[PDB]
Amino acid sequence: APNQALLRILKETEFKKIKVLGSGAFGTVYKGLWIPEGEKVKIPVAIKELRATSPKANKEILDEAYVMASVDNPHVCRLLGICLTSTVQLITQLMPFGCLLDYVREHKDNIGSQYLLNWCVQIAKGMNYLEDRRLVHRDLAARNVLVKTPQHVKITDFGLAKLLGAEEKEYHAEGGKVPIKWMALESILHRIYTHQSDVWSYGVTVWELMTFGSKPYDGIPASEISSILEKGERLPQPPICTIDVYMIMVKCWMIDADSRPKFRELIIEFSKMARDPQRYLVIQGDERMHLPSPTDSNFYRALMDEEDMDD
Ligand SMILES: CCC(=O)Nc1cc(Nc2nccc(-c3cn(C)c4ccccc34)n2)c(OC)cc1N(C)CCN(C)C
Repeated sequence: APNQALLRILKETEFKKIKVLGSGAFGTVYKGLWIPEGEKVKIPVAIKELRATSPKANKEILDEAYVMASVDNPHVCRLLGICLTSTVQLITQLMPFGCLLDYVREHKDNIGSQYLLNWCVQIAKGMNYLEDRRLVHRDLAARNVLVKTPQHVKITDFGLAKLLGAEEKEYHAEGGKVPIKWMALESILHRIYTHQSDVWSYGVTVWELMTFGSKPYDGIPASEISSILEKGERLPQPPICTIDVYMIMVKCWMIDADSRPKFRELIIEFSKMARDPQRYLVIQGDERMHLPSPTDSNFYRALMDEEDMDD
C-alpha cells in the first residue's frame, strides 16, 4: 500500500500572519491567511512556527506533517502544506472556535443534547476513518478536538500518531510522557497501543464532554490510576446522561480490549441517540439554546475565501 499523499511546499510570501493565538512548548501558532498566487482565493489557516531550531523538534514536526498529509476525512484536521523557512512552519485549516474542551467549558449554558451527540458521532467517524487507514492516535482527548463550527468538529494533534502496516496489531512505545488519565489499562501497564485503546480514550473524551469539560480523576494523581482501574473502578455517571450513554462509556472502559465497542458501532449507537436527543441526555433548558455560526465575519475584505472547498 504505497502512500501517494502529496506534500505541498508553500512560499512564505503566499501567506500572511494576522495574529498570535497561542505559544508554549510547541512554539507559537498564528491565525493567518494563505493566498496562493494568481488563484484569487484566501484560506484561513493556522501557522505553527517553531523557532533555537533543535534537530529533534524539526524531526517531530516533519513527522506530524507526514501523518497529517496522509489523511483526508471531514472529521480529521486538514494539512495544507509546510513552509521550509529558517524555522519550519506548519500550515493547517483554521478552526475558528478552538478546542472542544475549552468550548464546552465556556459555553456549557448553551450546549444541548443534539450538539453533544452529534459531536460524539463525528468524533467516532474520524476515529473509524483513522482505523481504516490503520492509524493509531494514542492521544484522543477533548483538548485534541477542534471546532470548525459548533456543528462540525475534527480530530487533531497527531504528534503521537503511529501508522501500522497490514498485518500488525500493536504499537510499543518507550520513555514518552503520556496522558495517563485517557489511556487504556494495557497501555499503562505494557505500553501497548491499538485502536481499542483509542476506544478507551474515546470513552474518556465522551465523559469529558458530558461533564462539560471536567478533568477525569480530578483529585487522584497518575500513580494510583493503574491499580484503581484494576480494582474495577471507573469514571462516574455524568448527571445529564441516561444509563444508555453511560453504558456505552463503561463498555469503552472494559479490560478485555476486544470487548470494547468498535468505532463503527459507536457511530451507529450515537446516531440512533442523536435522532431523539432528549431521550438520552437530560439537560435543564435543553429545549431552546442557540449556538453561533459564521456571519461572514473577521477583520478585513473577506470577499474571496474558504477552506474545506479548496482542492
Ligand atoms: C488551544 C486553545 C485554542 O483553541 N485557541 C484558539 C484557536 C483557534 N484556532 C486554531 N485552529 C487550528 C489550530 C489551532 C491550534 C492548534 N494548536 C496546537 C494550538 C495551540 C494554541 C492555540 C491554538 C492552536 N487553533 C482560534 O481561532 C481563531 C481561536 C482560539 N482562541 C483565541 C481560544 C478562544 N478562547 C475563548 C478559548
